Amino acid sequence: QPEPDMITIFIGTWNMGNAPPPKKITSWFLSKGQGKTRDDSADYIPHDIYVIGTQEDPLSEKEWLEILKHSLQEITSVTFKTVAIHTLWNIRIVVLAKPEHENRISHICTDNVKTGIANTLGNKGAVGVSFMFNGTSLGFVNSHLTSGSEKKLRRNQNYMNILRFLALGDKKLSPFNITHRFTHLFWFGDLNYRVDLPTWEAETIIQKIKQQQYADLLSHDQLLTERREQKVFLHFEEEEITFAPTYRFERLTRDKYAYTKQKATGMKYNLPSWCDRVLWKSYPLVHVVCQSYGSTSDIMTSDHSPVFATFEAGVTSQFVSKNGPGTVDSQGQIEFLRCYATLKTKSQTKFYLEFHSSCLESFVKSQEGENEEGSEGELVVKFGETLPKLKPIISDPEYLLDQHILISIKSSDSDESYGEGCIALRLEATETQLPIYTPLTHHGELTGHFQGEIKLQTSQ
Ligand SMILES: Cc1cccc(C(=O)N(C)C)c1C
Repeated sequence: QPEPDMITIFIGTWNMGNAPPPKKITSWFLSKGQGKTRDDSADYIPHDIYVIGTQEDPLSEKEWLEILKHSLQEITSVTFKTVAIHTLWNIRIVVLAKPEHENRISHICTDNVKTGIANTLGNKGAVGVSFMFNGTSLGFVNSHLTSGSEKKLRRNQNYMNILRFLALGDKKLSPFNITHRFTHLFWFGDLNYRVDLPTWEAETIIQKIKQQQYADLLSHDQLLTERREQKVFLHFEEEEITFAPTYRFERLTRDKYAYTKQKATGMKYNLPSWCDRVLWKSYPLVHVVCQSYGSTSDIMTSDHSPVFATFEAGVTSQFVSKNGPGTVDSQGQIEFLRCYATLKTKSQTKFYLEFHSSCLESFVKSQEGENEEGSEGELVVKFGETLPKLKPIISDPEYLLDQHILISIKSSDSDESYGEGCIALRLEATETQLPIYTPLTHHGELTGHFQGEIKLQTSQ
């Protein structure tokens, strides 16, 4: 029974509006409704992994698990195994997998982050799950961010708190936040970004939605515009949106957007918006293809419609050779030529690098680089030919070309990371000097760049 090189992952996000679901929710898991929908010919084909994110979820974990498992059994005739479930207040994540994957999944982690302080601490934040699927690390974040059209900056701040403080994945990757710990990271939820148009334009917006003309609305979507301006979700992807805004509906129909200010809304307008979103970030040159992104039309208990997204995602096997794991394979090496970091910092400390990768027995610290001034004010940290030769555990190119090296540039004075990035070993050639590049981030904000050349020796 061969190990897979691809899996499909279903991501669902639904703000349930504190109401129990209707008796049938199978359209959600089948990616049917509006937007990029799944072909009918696939309906009986189970996804490998289903990850369900809810917000304003009134159900117990037991009640929701029973609905989800019975839903998937009805669709697929497969009884899914529960990988993980985690709830913060009314924010929940469930991970279900086909039983054949039970012995492929390990290192299951769960965590939550509460956002805000005093006033603003008490119902918003995030839950997450991570695990290994054979050789591939997967992370999943369900967040319910701050509501209200005039709070996009609060949402951005909530995002940064969540990616700093959510403790998922390999704790040995100590310089790295969740935006670097996973082969594939999926981040979804009621992100609560709105269509920023004047209140007086509400009926105009509704007209545009009825005509399925989303372009003049998406050009004012706060998540797209904040992402454009590098204020949030730097280096994440989102599929094109081709479904109607998923908020705010009258319950028990989808024929009506309820946007007018009410005591129940704190006298706020809720212009139709794409509150409910799925984004992802995968390591460079790993296969990931969005195969659906849309909203259901037939689930109407909430003032939000469910959103679905499905993905093909590349995975690797749990590789064993005669040598590693448990030793190095001297027919493998990773070398670095002409390397330098460019940093945005105004500070003057010495810097060194740390290389982290599951292809190494443990992380590697470099010597300090040589600081120079860039021609436009920048700090340039030169490593030249001084970086260590990295000794992978396995030399087979079928393993090594699928790996990645995480890089942190650290202050000698404080040992604090000033920037993190990731280099793919999926090279065009071995035993050949080739350019490498990553942006560097810290707390998910751009802090610099790392560039140079690599020379990879495999056993072939
Ligand atoms: C809407 C948005 C915002 C920020 C970055 C991107 C992106 O990945 N580009 C390659 C431009 C996009 C598509």
